[PDB]
Amino acid sequence: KFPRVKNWEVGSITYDTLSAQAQQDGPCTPRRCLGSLVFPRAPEQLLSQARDFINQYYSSIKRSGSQAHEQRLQEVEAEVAATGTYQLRESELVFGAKQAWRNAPRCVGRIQWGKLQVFDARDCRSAQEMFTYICNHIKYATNRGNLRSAITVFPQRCPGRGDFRIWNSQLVRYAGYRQQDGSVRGDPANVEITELCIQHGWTPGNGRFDVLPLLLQAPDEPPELFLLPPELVLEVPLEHPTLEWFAALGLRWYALPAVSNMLLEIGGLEFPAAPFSGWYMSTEIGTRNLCDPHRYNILEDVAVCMDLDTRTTSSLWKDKAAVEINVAVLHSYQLAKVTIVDHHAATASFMKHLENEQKARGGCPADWAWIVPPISGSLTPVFHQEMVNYFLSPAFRYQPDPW
Amino acid sequence: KFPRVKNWEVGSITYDTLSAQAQQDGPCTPRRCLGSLVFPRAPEQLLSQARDFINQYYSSIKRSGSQAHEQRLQEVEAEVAATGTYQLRESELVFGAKQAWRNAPRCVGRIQWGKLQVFDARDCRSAQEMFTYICNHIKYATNRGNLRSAITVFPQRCPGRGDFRIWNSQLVRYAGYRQQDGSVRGDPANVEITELCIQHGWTPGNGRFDVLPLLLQAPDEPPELFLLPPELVLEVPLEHPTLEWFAALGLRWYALPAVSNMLLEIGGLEFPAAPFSGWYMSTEIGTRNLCDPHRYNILEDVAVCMDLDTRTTSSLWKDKAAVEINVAVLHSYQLAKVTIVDHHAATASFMKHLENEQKARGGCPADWAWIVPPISGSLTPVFHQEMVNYFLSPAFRYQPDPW
Ligand code: HEM
Ligand code: HEM
Ligand SMILES: Cc1cc(N)nc2cc(-c3ccc(OCC4CC4)c(CN)c3)c(F)cc12
Ligand SMILES: Cc1cc(N)nc2cc(-c3ccc(OCC4CC4)c(CN)c3)c(F)cc12
Ligand SMILES: C[C@H](O)[C@H](O)[C@H]1CNc2nc(N)[nH]c(=O)c2N1
Ligand SMILES: C[C@H](O)[C@H](O)[C@H]1CNc2nc(N)[nH]c(=O)c2N1
Ligand SMILES: [Ca+2]
Ligand SMILES: [Ca+2]
Ligand SMILES: [Cl-]
Ligand SMILES: [Cl-]
Ligand SMILES: [Gd]
Ligand SMILES: [Gd]
Ligand SMILES: [Zn+2]
Repeated sequence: KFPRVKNWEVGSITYDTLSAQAQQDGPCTPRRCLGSLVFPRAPEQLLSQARDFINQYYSSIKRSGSQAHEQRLQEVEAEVAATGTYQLRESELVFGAKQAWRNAPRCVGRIQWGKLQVFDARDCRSAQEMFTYICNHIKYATNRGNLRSAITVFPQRCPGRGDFRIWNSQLVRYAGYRQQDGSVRGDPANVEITELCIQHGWTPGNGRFDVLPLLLQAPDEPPELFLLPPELVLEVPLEHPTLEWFAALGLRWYALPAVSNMLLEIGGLEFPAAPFSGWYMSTEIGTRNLCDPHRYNILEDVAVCMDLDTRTTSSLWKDKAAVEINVAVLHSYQLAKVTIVDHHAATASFMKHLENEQKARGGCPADWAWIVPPISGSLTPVFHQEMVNYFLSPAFRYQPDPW
Repeated sequence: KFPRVKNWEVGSITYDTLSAQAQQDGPCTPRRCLGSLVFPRAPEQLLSQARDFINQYYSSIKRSGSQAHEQRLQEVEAEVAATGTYQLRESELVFGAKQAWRNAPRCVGRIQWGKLQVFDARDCRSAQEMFTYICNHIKYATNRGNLRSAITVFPQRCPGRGDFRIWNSQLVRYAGYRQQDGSVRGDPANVEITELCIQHGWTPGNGRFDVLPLLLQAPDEPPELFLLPPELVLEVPLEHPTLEWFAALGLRWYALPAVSNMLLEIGGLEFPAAPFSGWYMSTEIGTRNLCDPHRYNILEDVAVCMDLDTRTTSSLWKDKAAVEINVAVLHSYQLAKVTIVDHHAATASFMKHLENEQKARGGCPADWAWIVPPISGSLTPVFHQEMVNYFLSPAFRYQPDPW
């Protein structure tokens, strides 16, 4: 029996048959669930992964068992036998990157998974060429505020050559300066890469919203520093529709969420550098980035300014300030004409995705704790949706920092 | 072997050594995590559970391997040889009820686990004595609004004999009625028990907050309809400290969360009727019971009265209206001098509970999805706390309905 999956809002019941195809194992056992953990830490093995991926490709174009399907499998087997590896066709790379997104359990934005611009950077040969690829990516995906999902796939990992790596966790990140108190000026999430940027010659600023340079690693080559063209880096000043003092906080966020530090794995091949981007869900900026105590931690300042009773928890000042901070983010992005999605629309679109995927594949790997927004969780429909978390391939994977 | 567990706000690491003692098996496997699922899924068997609970108990009182330890062991052995079951000492029962609460992974109020009033009703027979026990419980636990945690333990299941069952999921429940447009007046959660109360004699009200009668069932006998004395059921009319129209909405809730459909398991013994009660966390009332789409679903009503823009999700009218409902709840319980805890205080206390349990016994089973509040998740410290979920015994367990 496949796991019975219930929606408690409607009473509806599904069975996730797709989970039975999970390959790489997760961290849970019958003895103890570790779903809440942030991190769950060669010829023939490659071949079965490659074979399965090719089968996935030929299923997607409704040509399984075709002459071309058989021939591509034989073709991959021949290349793996001669070289120990193989090369994706362009069409398989596009398909692979979209499947990797489709398969990402913590992604609430996967309604969009079939609308992904795949930039093939596989013949990239230096950190300078990398930077040019990344600028094109940023330019295409920003699209002057009309954001478009993109992924740029740099060359796959191969024996006898180091990896392309982007040291930054996102293409656009604000600096975080370890101030000499032990405190931090800027984004505390980014003190480490801030430290490494300076160490590599970057003259640091002193604001709370200093865009970091990129540290780009070509294979067998220490990382190289590149400054983004400031006009490629679209940013949103934060104002509140009704709280006019909010603008005086001087809050900014950037338009493009572009994760650059995960590994893309497709049919056994690994792409350590394959930055990908979409558009923000506003709770990422409003609640996590600006209200996490270990981030910009502005919750109390806004609340004091709102004249809330911060002396007692029971006034719900924290919830009140946080809601208004999320309102400001959405208002400010809509005002700047920068794509943004609120957690209500995002989670409703995800409910549509689950329904599509149940039809399409008989299931959908989903990490409930990450799909539920960080505010107002049970006000969104995904709260009441039981979800099955499992690992499919192609996949985006966390990988160690390259230092 | 021992899961590493990290707090991401603080950066503190602990290891959960207690999860190694996981008596039973949960639903997760290496292939797939089912953490988000609400329902995961004699004679010598009795002995080994009974033996190990006795061992537990005598370990906890620092009388390990001692004199009364051996005597107790041979007592249960002989008891089960004689009868097929055995009897708990009244202190073992108290210890087993407290441990079962302490072990309940989804309970955020466990900082209180050592302060529980245990009412031994193991000498009960007929539903009329059940009703008196229950009413004493309600009366003792309400305590005119200064709520005190308590459990009443009715006779254990035994071979040959039926069971004591409280058909109601809770001692205090508002009716739910259907009409010729399919909707529900009152609490949609209780449409089933409302039909049963109606069928088994109860003449129904027609209000949104009609307190249901108690369907109490004696062994083998049908269940008898009992009405709770109105003066026993302390209710809180809901009003808002600054929104004067909120009171006119007619919202109310009851003081005593008293769950009456779970099965208490102690040392191989099973108590299919053992109602327990604490006090409410305000989000259980304001967010889940009043705002769930399948409960009272009042969010849009409140938002309309707050003159919010309800035709776009991005104004966050759901979030603003949810918070004010929770404020109303907190204000109304405080003003009425009824024990209530807000999700900030409650989650701050569970953090303390995690820290005490780390030192008391190596860990603490916790179900992140249920510990994290349904509003303002990441504003609470439990959000950033990794957790391990496993089943210890003694335990509270769900059980099939008596029908
Ligand atoms: C199009 C708009 C998108 C939205 C609104 C969105 C939203 C999100 C959110 C809210 C998270 C959780 C992050 C956190 O809470 O810190 C996430 C995770 C993630 N997203 Fe998306 N995303 C989008 C596009 C994409 C794209 C284009 C890709 C890749 C092609 C992607 C892949 C991922 C991955 C790999 C993760 C985390 C790892 C995992 O899923 O287990 N997302 N996304
Ligand atoms: C004293 C104040 C208490 C508070 C504030 C509290 C809070 C909560 C909350 C918020 C839940 C989650 C249920 C939901 O949100 O739907 C829960 C579940 C639960 N509570 Fe507590 N509770 C308290 C007392 C108690 C007591 C006295 C007992 C038993 C002696 C208990 C045992 C349980 C159990 C068994 C569950 C379900 C856990 C599971 O299914 O694994 N709690 N509690
Ligand atoms: C394309 C995209 C769009 C968006 N709107 N959002 C996104 C968020 C993440 C993301 C994934 C994991 C994360 O956390 C890493 C945990 C430590 C392992 C975070 C930061 N919380 C963000 C991501 F990859 C991609 C995103
Ligand atoms: C003593 C106590 C206090 C409190 N303050 N709260 C409590 C909540 C529950 C509880 C357990 C499981 C639940 O789940 C029901 C599944 C659908 C059948 C729910 C409702 N969500 C509540 C409970 F037992 C006891 C509680
Ligand atoms: C400890 C906990 O797992 C951790 O803070 C997670 C929980 N759920 C999350 N969910 C999302 N979407 N994003 C996050 O960063 C987190 N953080
Ligand atoms: C699907 C999911 O498991 C379900 O909605 C859970 C999630 N977390 C919860 N958390 C609490 N405290 N109470 C609940 O009823 C639930 N419901
Ligand atoms: Ca070739
Ligand atoms: Ca009709
Ligand atoms: Cl971000
Ligand atoms: Cl309740
Ligand atoms: Gd104003
Ligand atoms: Gd009005
Ligand atoms: Zn799990």
